[PDB]
Amino acid sequence: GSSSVTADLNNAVINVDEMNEAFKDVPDLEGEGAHITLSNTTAKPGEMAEVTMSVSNADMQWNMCGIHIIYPDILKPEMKDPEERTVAFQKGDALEAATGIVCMEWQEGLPPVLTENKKGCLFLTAMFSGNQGGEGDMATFRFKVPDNAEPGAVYNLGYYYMNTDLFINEQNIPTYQKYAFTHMEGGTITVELEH
Ligand SMILES: [Cl-]
Ligand SMILES: [Cl-]
Repeated sequence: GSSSVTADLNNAVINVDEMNEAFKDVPDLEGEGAHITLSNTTAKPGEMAEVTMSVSNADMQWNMCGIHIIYPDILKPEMKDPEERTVAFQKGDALEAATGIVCMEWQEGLPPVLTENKKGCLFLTAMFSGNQGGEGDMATFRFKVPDNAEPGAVYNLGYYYMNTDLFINEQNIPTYQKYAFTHMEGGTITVELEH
Protein backbone atom coordinates (compact mmCIF):
# COMPACT_ATOMS: atom_id res chain seq x y z
CA GLY A 1 0.00 0.00 0.00
CA SER A 2 0.91 3.67 -0.50
CA SER A 3 1.65 4.86 3.04
CA SER A 4 3.69 1.82 4.29
CA VAL A 5 5.76 1.91 0.98
CA THR A 6 6.04 5.67 1.68
CA ALA A 7 7.70 4.75 5.01
CA ASP A 8 10.08 2.27 3.34
CA LEU A 9 11.33 4.97 0.88
CA ASN A 10 11.93 7.52 3.66
CA ASN A 11 14.07 5.01 5.58
CA ALA A 12 13.66 7.38 8.45
CA VAL A 13 12.36 4.92 11.06
CA ILE A 14 14.98 2.32 11.93
CA ASN A 15 12.39 -0.27 12.97
CA VAL A 16 10.03 0.58 10.11
CA ASP A 17 8.86 -3.05 9.67
CA GLU A 18 7.82 -3.24 13.33
CA MET A 19 6.02 0.07 12.87
CA ASN A 20 4.21 -1.04 9.72
CA GLU A 21 3.19 -4.17 11.56
CA ALA A 22 1.76 -2.08 14.39
CA PHE A 23 -0.30 -0.04 11.91
CA LYS A 24 -1.34 -2.96 9.68
CA ASP A 25 -5.04 -2.83 10.71
CA VAL A 26 -5.36 0.93 10.38
CA PRO A 27 -6.38 2.18 6.97
CA ASP A 28 -4.61 5.09 5.33
CA LEU A 29 -5.86 8.57 6.03
CA GLU A 30 -7.56 10.08 3.00
CA GLY A 31 -5.60 12.13 2.42
CA GLU A 32 -3.06 14.41 4.16
CA GLY A 33 -1.61 14.58 6.82
CA ALA A 34 1.11 16.13 9.04
CA HIS A 35 4.68 16.18 7.67
CA ILE A 36 7.34 15.71 10.33
CA THR A 37 10.94 16.29 9.31
CA LEU A 38 14.45 16.66 10.63
CA SER A 39 16.98 19.10 9.11
CA ASN A 40 19.82 18.53 6.61
CA THR A 41 22.80 20.61 7.52
CA THR A 42 26.54 20.89 7.08
CA ALA A 43 29.06 21.18 9.89
CA LYS A 44 32.77 21.37 10.63
CA PRO A 45 34.65 18.65 12.52
CA GLY A 46 34.34 19.44 16.23
CA GLU A 47 31.34 21.73 15.74
CA MET A 48 28.24 21.94 17.97
CA ALA A 49 25.89 21.31 15.08
CA GLU A 50 22.29 22.51 15.22
CA VAL A 51 19.56 20.04 14.36
CA THR A 52 15.94 21.01 13.98
CA MET A 53 12.77 18.94 14.01
CA SER A 54 9.87 20.63 12.34
CA VAL A 55 6.37 19.87 11.10
CA SER A 56 4.32 21.22 8.23
CA ASN A 57 0.63 21.03 7.39
CA ALA A 58 -0.34 20.72 11.05
CA ASP A 59 -1.37 24.13 12.35
CA MET A 60 -4.19 23.71 14.89
CA GLN A 61 -4.50 20.02 13.87
CA TRP A 62 -2.77 18.28 16.77
CA ASN A 63 -2.72 18.03 20.51
CA MET A 64 0.39 16.16 21.61
CA CYS A 65 3.43 14.26 20.59
CA GLY A 66 5.89 11.80 22.04
CA ILE A 67 8.70 11.12 19.58
CA HIS A 68 11.98 9.25 19.70
CA ILE A 69 14.81 10.87 17.67
CA ILE A 70 17.86 8.75 16.89
CA TYR A 71 21.35 9.44 15.67
CA PRO A 72 24.79 7.79 15.69
CA ASP A 73 25.90 7.52 19.31
CA ILE A 74 29.28 9.12 18.50
CA LEU A 75 27.27 12.32 18.36
CA LYS A 76 26.64 13.74 21.83
CA PRO A 77 23.67 16.02 22.42
CA GLU A 78 24.05 19.24 24.30
CA MET A 79 22.67 18.78 27.85
CA LYS A 80 20.72 20.94 30.19
CA ASP A 81 20.94 18.87 33.40
CA PRO A 82 23.06 15.74 32.80
CA GLU A 83 21.94 14.37 36.13
CA GLU A 84 18.32 14.50 35.00
CA ARG A 85 19.19 13.58 31.44
CA THR A 86 17.45 16.71 30.19
CA VAL A 87 18.52 17.72 26.69
CA ALA A 88 19.00 21.40 25.87
CA PHE A 89 16.71 22.68 23.15
CA GLN A 90 15.28 25.80 21.67
CA LYS A 91 11.56 25.64 21.20
CA GLY A 92 10.17 26.74 17.83
CA ASP A 93 6.91 28.36 16.75
CA ALA A 94 5.25 24.97 16.33
CA LEU A 95 5.46 24.52 20.12
CA GLU A 96 4.70 28.12 21.03
CA ALA A 97 1.37 27.25 22.63
CA ALA A 98 2.49 24.06 24.41
CA THR A 99 1.33 23.70 28.03
CA GLY A 100 4.35 21.49 28.65
CA ILE A 101 7.39 20.19 26.85
CA VAL A 102 10.00 17.74 28.01
CA CYS A 103 13.06 16.36 26.25
CA MET A 104 15.29 13.63 27.56
CA GLU A 105 18.12 11.45 26.56
CA TRP A 106 17.49 7.71 26.70
CA GLN A 107 20.70 6.41 28.30
CA GLU A 108 19.97 3.10 29.90
CA GLY A 109 17.95 0.08 28.79
CA LEU A 110 17.98 0.92 25.10
CA PRO A 111 16.54 -1.74 22.81
CA PRO A 112 18.82 -4.04 20.78
CA VAL A 113 17.98 -2.46 17.44
CA LEU A 114 19.51 0.76 18.75
CA THR A 115 22.39 -0.60 20.82
CA GLU A 116 23.46 -3.00 18.11
CA ASN A 117 23.42 -0.25 15.48
CA LYS A 118 25.24 2.17 17.84
CA LYS A 119 22.42 4.67 17.94
CA GLY A 120 21.74 7.23 20.57
CA CYS A 121 18.23 8.45 21.33
CA LEU A 122 16.30 11.30 22.76
CA PHE A 123 12.57 11.58 23.48
CA LEU A 124 10.54 14.74 22.91
CA THR A 125 7.09 15.06 24.35
CA ALA A 126 4.85 18.08 24.09
CA MET A 127 1.30 18.71 25.20
CA PHE A 128 -1.23 21.35 24.20
CA SER A 129 -4.66 22.35 25.38
CA GLY A 130 -6.94 20.92 22.70
CA ASN A 131 -5.75 21.08 19.10
CA GLN A 132 -3.39 24.06 19.46
CA GLY A 133 -0.36 22.31 18.11
CA GLY A 134 1.39 24.65 15.66
CA GLU A 135 3.58 24.26 12.61
CA GLY A 136 7.12 25.08 11.58
CA ASP A 137 10.08 24.42 13.82
CA MET A 138 9.33 22.30 16.85
CA ALA A 139 12.69 22.07 18.53
CA THR A 140 16.34 22.76 17.81
CA PHE A 141 19.11 20.74 19.44
CA ARG A 142 22.88 20.68 19.22
CA PHE A 143 25.22 17.75 18.76
CA LYS A 144 28.97 17.55 19.16
CA VAL A 145 30.45 16.55 15.85
CA PRO A 146 33.62 14.64 16.72
CA ASP A 147 36.83 16.64 16.41
CA ASN A 148 38.33 13.99 14.11
CA ALA A 149 35.28 13.67 11.82
CA GLU A 150 36.19 12.91 8.23
CA PRO A 151 35.17 15.41 5.51
CA GLY A 152 32.10 14.31 3.61
CA ALA A 153 30.90 12.09 6.49
CA VAL A 154 27.16 11.83 6.70
CA TYR A 155 25.40 11.37 10.07
CA ASN A 156 21.85 10.13 9.56
CA LEU A 157 19.14 11.36 11.81
CA GLY A 158 15.93 9.45 12.19
CA TYR A 159 13.34 7.98 14.49
CA TYR A 160 12.65 4.93 16.58
CA TYR A 161 9.06 3.73 16.80
CA MET A 162 7.62 2.63 20.11
CA ASN A 163 4.07 1.44 20.40
CA THR A 164 3.17 4.26 22.82
CA ASP A 165 4.70 7.13 20.81
CA LEU A 166 2.36 9.83 19.65
CA PHE A 167 1.55 12.43 17.16
CA ILE A 168 -2.13 13.02 17.61
CA ASN A 169 -5.13 15.21 17.76
CA GLU A 170 -7.31 15.55 20.86
CA GLN A 171 -9.81 13.09 19.41
CA ASN A 172 -7.07 10.43 19.05
CA ILE A 173 -7.89 9.59 15.42
CA PRO A 174 -5.86 6.50 14.44
CA THR A 175 -5.49 7.43 10.75
CA TYR A 176 -4.04 10.82 11.76
CA GLN A 177 -1.33 9.19 13.86
CA LYS A 178 -0.61 6.67 11.09
CA TYR A 179 -0.13 9.38 8.48
CA ALA A 180 2.28 11.36 10.65
CA PHE A 181 4.45 8.41 11.54
CA THR A 182 4.46 6.81 8.09
CA HIS A 183 5.38 10.08 6.34
CA MET A 184 8.09 11.30 8.69
CA GLU A 185 11.38 12.29 7.15
CA GLY A 186 14.81 11.91 8.63
CA GLY A 187 17.67 14.31 8.38
CA THR A 188 21.40 14.55 8.17
CA ILE A 189 24.47 16.27 9.36
CA THR A 190 27.11 16.29 6.64
CA VAL A 191 30.72 17.12 7.49
CA GLU A 192 32.06 19.82 5.20
CA LEU A 193 34.79 19.06 2.65
CA GLU A 194 38.41 20.27 2.99
CA HIS A 195 39.34 23.78 1.76
CL1 LIG B 1 20.78 7.16 12.84
CL1 LIG C 1 20.15 24.37 21.78
